[PDB]
Amino acid sequence: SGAIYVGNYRVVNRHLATHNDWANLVWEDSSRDLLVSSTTAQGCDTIARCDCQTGVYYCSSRRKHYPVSFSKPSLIFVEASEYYPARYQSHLMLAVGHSEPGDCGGILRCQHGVVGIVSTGGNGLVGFADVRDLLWLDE
Ligand SMILES: COc1ccccc1CN1C[C@H](C(N)=O)CCC1=O
Ligand SMILES: [Zn+2]
Repeated sequence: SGAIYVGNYRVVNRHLATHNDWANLVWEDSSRDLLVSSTTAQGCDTIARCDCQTGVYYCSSRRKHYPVSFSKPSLIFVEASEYYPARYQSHLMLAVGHSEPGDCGGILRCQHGVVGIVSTGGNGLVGFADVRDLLWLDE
């Protein structure tokens, strides 16, 4: 679990979105595993606007933060789960690191702010759904 709170927006993994997220829907993309909903309280997370390929992510299955090198956002093949059939997920970044399904939502951050959230894993890899291209999250 985990979300990003910026301005009047809440960003979560689309497969973990609640009934309230869907009832206050702003934008969703199944191919990215992202959903954005509106909030009444004002969020104060900072979104990174950069091309960093190093950062730190929170891994709830280890109660630890790990420094990682990650790839640029891209179309990567993601095996079937109970939430999606096997498909290509877009805007995905991989790193060598630990990730279990319950780790989705953990934030990846660089010196400029929030880069994205955990979305995939397995085989000693961890995938992050990038949010750096969503410039409207700041306006
Ligand atoms: C070993 O599987 C994982 C490990 C870490 C995280 C996620 C998975 C598999 N997964 C990824 C899905 C997706 N994003 O397409 C959403 C739900 C899910 O459970
Ligand atoms: Zn950065």
